[PDB]
Amino acid sequence: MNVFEKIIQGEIPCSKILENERFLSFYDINPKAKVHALVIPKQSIQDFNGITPELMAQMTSFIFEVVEKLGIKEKGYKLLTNVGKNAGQEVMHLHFHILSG
Amino acid sequence: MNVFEKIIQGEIPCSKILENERFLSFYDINPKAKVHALVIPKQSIQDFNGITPELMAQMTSFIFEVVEKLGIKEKGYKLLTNVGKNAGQEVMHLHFHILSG
Ligand SMILES: Nc1ncnc2c1ncn2[C@@H]1O[C@H](COP(=O)(O)O)[C@@H](O)[C@H]1O
Repeated sequence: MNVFEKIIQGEIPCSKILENERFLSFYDINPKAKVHALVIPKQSIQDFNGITPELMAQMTSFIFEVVEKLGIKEKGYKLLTNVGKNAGQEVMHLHFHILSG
Repeated sequence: MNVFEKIIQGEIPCSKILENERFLSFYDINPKAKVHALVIPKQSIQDFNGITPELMAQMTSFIFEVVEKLGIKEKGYKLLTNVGKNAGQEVMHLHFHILSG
C-alpha cells in the first residue's frame, strides 16, 4: 500500500538497476544528481532504526554491487538514508539514496 | 597524520559521545544541524568502499547506540557518508554524519 512496497510487489514498474533475493535497487524518478539510485530491502521495514545488523551487512555488500554496476564506485558517490519524517523521510520504507555527479 | 586519525591516537581532543573497541563517536566542530555527530571506525579506513560488511554490521549496531544516547533516535535523524573527494569528502577517513531535524 506504499509506493516502494508496490514496486516490491510488482504493482508498479520501475527502472531496476540490480536485484537480489533480499534487496532491490532502482533509479529515482526525481533525480537530485546525475546518477540517483535507491537501494531498498524487499523485507517490510520502515527506516534504518528497524534493520538488523546482519541484514545491513548484506546490504553493504549489495550497495557495492550497485555502485559498481553504475560505474560511480571510483568516481565518487554519496550514501544517505533519512530516518523519520522529521529528518525528511517521505516514503516510509527503508531506503538508501545513492548519488553521484 | 589526518585530523580524525589524530583524534583516534589521541593527539587532539574531541567531544566524545560514545566509544568502544572498534568505533568512536564525537560532535562535529562545525555543526550543520542542531545535533551533529560523527561516527568513525578506529581502524584505518578511508571511505565506505573500504569497509567490510562484517564491520558495517557492528557499526550499524554502534550507530543505534549513539542516536539513542543523543536522544534523537525517535525524533528523527539523517545518516550520511561521502565516498571520495568528488562526493564532497574532505577528511579521508571513513565517517558517517548523524544530523538531526
Ligand atoms: N514511484 C517512484 N519511483 C521511484 N522513486 C520514487 C517514487 N516515488 C517517490 N520516489 C522517490 O523517493 C524519494 C522520497 O524521499 P525520501 O523519503 O526523503 O527519501 C524521493 O527522492 C522521490 O523522488
